Amino acid sequence: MIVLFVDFDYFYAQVEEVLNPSLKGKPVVVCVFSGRFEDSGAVATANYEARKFGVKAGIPIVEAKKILPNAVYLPMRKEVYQQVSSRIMNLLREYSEKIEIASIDEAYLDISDKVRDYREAYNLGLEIKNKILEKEKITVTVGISKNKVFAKIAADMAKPNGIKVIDDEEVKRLIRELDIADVPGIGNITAEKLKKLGINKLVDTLSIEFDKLKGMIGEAKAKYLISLARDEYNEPIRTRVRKSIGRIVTMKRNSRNLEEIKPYLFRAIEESYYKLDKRIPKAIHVVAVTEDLDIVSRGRTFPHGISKETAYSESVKLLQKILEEDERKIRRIGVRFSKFIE
DNA sequence: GGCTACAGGACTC
DNA sequence: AGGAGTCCTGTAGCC
Ligand SMILES: Nc1ccn([C@@H]2C[C@@H](O)[C@H](COP(=O)(O)OP(=O)(O)O)O2)c(=O)n1
Ligand SMILES: [Ca+2]
Ligand SMILES: [Ca+2]
Repeated sequence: MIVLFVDFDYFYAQVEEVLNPSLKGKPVVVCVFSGRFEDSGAVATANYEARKFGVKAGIPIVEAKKILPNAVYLPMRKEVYQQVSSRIMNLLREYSEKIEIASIDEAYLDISDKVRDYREAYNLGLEIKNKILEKEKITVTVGISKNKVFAKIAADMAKPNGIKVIDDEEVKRLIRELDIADVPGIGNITAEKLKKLGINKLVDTLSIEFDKLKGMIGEAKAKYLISLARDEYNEPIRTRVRKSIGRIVTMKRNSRNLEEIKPYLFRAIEESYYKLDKRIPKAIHVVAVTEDLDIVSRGRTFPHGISKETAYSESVKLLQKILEEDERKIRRIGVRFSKFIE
């Protein structure tokens, strides 16, 4: 298998750039304003000008404002970004039919059937960039290798506005010299559990006993890392089918009062049903973030599709069950729908 | 022992 | 300290 991965660079910021090029060269911070008070919320993304000075995704807008007060701060406009993304994804469809759209700004192409060797792939990646640069004036980063993981790793090493192939020898060099924390799916909690155990690099998972590693990180993550380390990871590029849709909103004040949480719950439901479109869910989950930022949720599956009016009703009962079974105040509340009708 | 549904955890961002 | 979505795991109810 040969896999080409494309990752759009600083995507939300770059779209804002394209809709207003006067922004180009200045630091740009796309934000999610929670609506508690002036500048409550977080940075969803920043362009590389802003990232130099430390303003990056996840930090609070307040923290960012300290560092770059003259930077342009823009509210997230996801609908816009999604339409730019859908257009870019169809351009990619012209270069392969086996396409896996992984997020709003990431896609894998199986380019076995389209390419013979890696240097031919690298020219294919130059074509794809320039097409996207011409058509949408969006820079992207391309990663090419033997599988999805190492193509993503390639693009991680090359962004922004980069191209890179990791050949079959490079893969073997990475197996034993890549900080295992740079492997997709290995976050901070799992990184630690690997150190607190011995494993700093992928090759190390072959020397530890399986049950010991399985004990720490779980069967699936152990099987995954092992398969990567043996160079036997080969998972297919397959079309991703959306499995759930939902909305969570931040309330202006924390609360355990049913009657003042309800309006936010109901808006989240109205917004979620719009977004559902023609999809009919058989399952609903109410999700709350407590004041100490812990996530609590209750859900029910139905032997039939959930009408909006049933959503309204079941959601209050599920919310009541949260209030009853968990004693902490609620800060954020929404819903999530799943198990769609086929 | 092994299957299915839930509620939480971890990760991608 | 926002918002969205996925896969995985421990537990319980049931063959
Ligand atoms: N915590 C984060 C991280 C990234 N993002 C958004 C969501 C995702 O679609 C987009 C991708 O990130 P971006 O292109 O800015 O940079 P990178 O590719 O993530 O380095 O940023 C977010 O909303 N929240
Ligand atoms: Ca990305
Ligand atoms: Ca990106």
